Amino acid sequence: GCVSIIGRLHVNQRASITAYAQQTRGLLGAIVVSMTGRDRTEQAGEVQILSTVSQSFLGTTISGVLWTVYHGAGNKTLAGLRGPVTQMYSSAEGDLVGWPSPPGTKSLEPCKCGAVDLYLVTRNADVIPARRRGDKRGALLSPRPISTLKGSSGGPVLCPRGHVVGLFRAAVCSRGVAKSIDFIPVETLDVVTRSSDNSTPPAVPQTYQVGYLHAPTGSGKSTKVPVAYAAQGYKVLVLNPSVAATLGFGAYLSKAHGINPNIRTGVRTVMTGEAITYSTYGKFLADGGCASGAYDIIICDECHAVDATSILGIGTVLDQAETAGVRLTVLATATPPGSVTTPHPDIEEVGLGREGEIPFYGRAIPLSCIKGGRHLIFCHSKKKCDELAAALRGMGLNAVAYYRGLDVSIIPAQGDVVVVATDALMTGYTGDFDSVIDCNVAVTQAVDFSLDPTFTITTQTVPQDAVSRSQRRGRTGRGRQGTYRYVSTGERASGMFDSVVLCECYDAGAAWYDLTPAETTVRLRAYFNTPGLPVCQDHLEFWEAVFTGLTHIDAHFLSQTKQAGENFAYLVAYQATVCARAKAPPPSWDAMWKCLARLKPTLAGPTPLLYRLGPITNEVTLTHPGTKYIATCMQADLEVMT
Ligand SMILES: [Mg+2]
Ligand SMILES: [Mg+2]
Ligand SMILES: [Zn+2]
Repeated sequence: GCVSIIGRLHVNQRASITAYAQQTRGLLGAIVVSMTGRDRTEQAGEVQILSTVSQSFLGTTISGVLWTVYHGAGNKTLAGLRGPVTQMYSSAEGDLVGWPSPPGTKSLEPCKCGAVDLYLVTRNADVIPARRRGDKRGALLSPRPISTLKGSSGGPVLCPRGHVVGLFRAAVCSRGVAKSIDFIPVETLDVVTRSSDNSTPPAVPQTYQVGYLHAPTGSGKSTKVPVAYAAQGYKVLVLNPSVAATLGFGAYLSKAHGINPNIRTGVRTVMTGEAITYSTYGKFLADGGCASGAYDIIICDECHAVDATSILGIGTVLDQAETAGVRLTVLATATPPGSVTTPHPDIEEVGLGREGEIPFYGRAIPLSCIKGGRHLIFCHSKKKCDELAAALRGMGLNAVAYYRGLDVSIIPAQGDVVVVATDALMTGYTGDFDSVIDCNVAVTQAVDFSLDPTFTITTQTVPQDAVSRSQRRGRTGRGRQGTYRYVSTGERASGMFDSVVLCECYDAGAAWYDLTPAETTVRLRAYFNTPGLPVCQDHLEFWEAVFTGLTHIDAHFLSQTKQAGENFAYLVAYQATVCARAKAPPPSWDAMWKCLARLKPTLAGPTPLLYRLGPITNEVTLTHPGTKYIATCMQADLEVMT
C-alpha cells in the first residue's frame, strides 16, 4: 500500500502559465513499486502524478514538501530510493498530506500577493482560469463538465506570477456542471507545519471541556476508569454502541468489583441508584439525550464507530452536554484516526502461509486449522461464502454460510462448525469462536451523485482499515484464548468517511427517533466541529433539504422496513408510499420491497423513481414531483471531491 509516481508535470512561466505533462510508468511498474515501496529512478518536475494502482491523482511540492490530498493518499507512505517514506504532515480535517519531496523535484513558491485571477493546472497539463471567491474557492470563467476535473485533486492553483495560491481538492457543481473550484489555501499548509499523548484519563476540569482517551480495549477504560471518576464523587455515564458490550460491563463491575451499576438498553433496563450508568447510544437517544443535572462525566466509548446511531449519539452529547451541566465529555477509543491495530490479550495473531488445502485470497487455509471446534471465516461477498462453505462441506466439515438475507438461527449454538460470513454477522450475531480467518477485504456503502435521475446508493470494495480489523478479530478470544489468521495487514484507522453516512444519519434520525432534519443537522454540526473524530464532506445542507421534502410517509411501511433492518429504512419506506399512492409497482421485486407484496396485483405502469437503492427491473418515469424536488436539490451548489 504505497503511493507511486507514474508521471510528472513541468510548470513554468511563459495566460502566462505553461504546463507540460509526461507519463513515465504503466500498471506493472506501479504495482511493483507500490508493493515493494521502492523507487530507484530519478525524479523531476514541480508536480507529480501519483497512483495507488486503482486510482490516480496529483501532488505539488512546495518548500521541499510534496503535498497532496488526504482523500486520495490517506495514511500511506510514498515509494522512495531506500524504501517507503512516511508522511511528515497529515490532516484529515484539512484534507491534506505531506511527504518529504523526492530529490530532483522542484518547489513552487507560495503566493503572498493576494491575486483574484487564479489558474488550475490539471493532470493533463491544461491551465483552467478562475476568479477568487472568498478564501478557499474560485469561480471558473467557463463552466465545464465535472468529469474533466476528476483525477486532478492535489494539483496547483496558481496566481498570474506562478506562485501557489492553493491545492485543488474539489469542484462545486450544479448537477454535473462544475461552476467553481475549491482548494486548500497555502496558509493552511503553514498552520499544519506546526503541531499527542492521550494515553491516560483526562482530569475533571472546573468548566466544561472535551477530553480524549486513546487506550487499548479491555485495558479498563470502560470499567476501571469510570470507577476512578466515581470514587472521586462524580456521577458517570458510559455509552457504547452494542447491547452486549453495555450489558457486559455492568456484569463485570458486579461480579468483580461488587458494584451494581445502572443499565439502560432497549432490551433490558435496571436502575439501582448507583453513580455509574451504562447505556447504548441508541437508548441514550430514545431517552431524549442529556437530562438536566444528571451526570458530571459522559464517556463516549468506541468513538471510532461511524454507524448512524453512534454518530448521532456522540453528536447529541457534544451539542447538549455543557448546557445540561456536564463537566467532562470523554471521547474514548482504542483506534483513533491514523492509528494501527495493536495485539490484544490472549489473541494469537498468525499470518496465513501459501501452503494448505483451501485457497484463500492469495494464501491458503490448512484443514488442520478448522477441523474440530468452532471457527469464523470472513468473506467479502455472498457468492464467495456459498462457494467456500460448499468446498468445506465436501471435505467433511460442518460449514454454513451467512450473509444479509438469511436468518442467524442458521448458525448452530454448539458443536463443531465453520461459519463463513460477511460483515453482516457483526450486527446480526453476538456469539464468538475459537478462531477468525480474515480476508482483510472490506465492502462499504457509498453514494454516487449519478443524475439518473438523482443519487445512487451503491458499494465499494476497499482494503480493510484498523477499525474493521479490530471488529472482526474481536469475534474470538472473548474471556479466553483465541486465534486470528489473516491475509494481510490492512490500512491505518480511516480519518474520513463517505457522504452516504450523513444520509444514513438523517434516515435513522427520522425513522427511529422522529428527529426533524433541522435537528439532525445541529447534532451533526457538533460532531463535525469537534476535533479528533472522523471527518466528512459538508453535505449537511444538501441532505437536510432532500429529507425535508420527503413528507407524509406511510407509517405501516416504515414499520416493516424497520423490522427488516434496512440500513435506509426511511428511503425505502418512502419509495414504497409514492408507488402505492401512484398505483405503481416498486423499481424491482427484491425483498427490499416486501411491504408492497399484497398490493402487487393492484399496481401497474412505470414506477416513479426518486433515487436508486438497487437494480431496476421495471419501467420507470422521472415524472413525480418527488423526483423533481430531489433533482432540484442537486442543482444547489454541491461540492464533489475530485
Ligand atoms: Mg475496559
Ligand atoms: Mg475501543
Ligand atoms: Zn502570487
